[PDB]
Amino acid sequence: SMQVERESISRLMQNYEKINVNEITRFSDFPLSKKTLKGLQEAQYRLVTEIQKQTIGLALQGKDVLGAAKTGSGKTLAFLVPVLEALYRLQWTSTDGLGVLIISPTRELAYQTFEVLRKVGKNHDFSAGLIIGGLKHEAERINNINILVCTPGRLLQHMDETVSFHATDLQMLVLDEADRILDMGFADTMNAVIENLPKKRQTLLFSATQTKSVKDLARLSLKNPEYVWVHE
Ligand SMILES: Nc1ncnc2c1ncn2[C@@H]1O[C@H](COP(=O)(O)OP(=O)(O)O)[C@@H](O)[C@H]1O
Ligand SMILES: [Mg+2]
Repeated sequence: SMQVERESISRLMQNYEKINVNEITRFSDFPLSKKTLKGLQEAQYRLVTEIQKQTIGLALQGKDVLGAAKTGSGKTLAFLVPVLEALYRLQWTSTDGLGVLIISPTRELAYQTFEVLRKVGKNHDFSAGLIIGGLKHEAERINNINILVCTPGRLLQHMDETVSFHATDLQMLVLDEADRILDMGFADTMNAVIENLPKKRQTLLFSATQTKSVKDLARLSLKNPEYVWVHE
């Protein structure tokens, strides 16, 4: 297909240029698919937080973003909303393979992000899977998965020891809680993961804090990044 969805997508995209954060209080003030809006509304998410307001628009427009805001700010939806929309704009489906990698620092943090994604993205037609360790069972299922939520070590493992894993068609890389990723010692793991990905992609980096190392990474991982910070 689909001919109608192409028209709908085209209209959303014409409205990307007109995005103005001073006119945004609600998720529905951004130009978002009906499926994303339904999922947000069904999950009781209606008004945007400041970091969501200041980063979702730029991500919709295809830009690389470093978003910095303390814990509790709403960073998860700040990248998940753009993740869903990136694949929706392409009419991505389960047969299209790996479109988005979201990397979180620990198995519990990865799991928490995965749960938000499966609640808020439930009205979309993409597959989502969680890879966090704790084997071969995993590989069997994930070759077909559109959105993978991962921990850094397990992702690099899948990469190194799975012949069928490829990210040739990756659209977006997201680093969730990027300052913790780095403070755990995963800088070298991250660079190796990045060697296995296409340069052409969009990359979002979300961090709780302003650290030297995350700003350094924003140069290992990001193309002319849009820096955005929020406080108080
Ligand atoms: N737009 C919103 N409206 C109301 N609550 C929200 C919104 N976005 C996030 N939250 C809630 O605020 C809390 C923190 O969000 P979360 O993404 O985990 O923050 P962070 O990763 O920045 O620490 C969670 O309870 C989440 O459900
Ligand atoms: Mg978080």
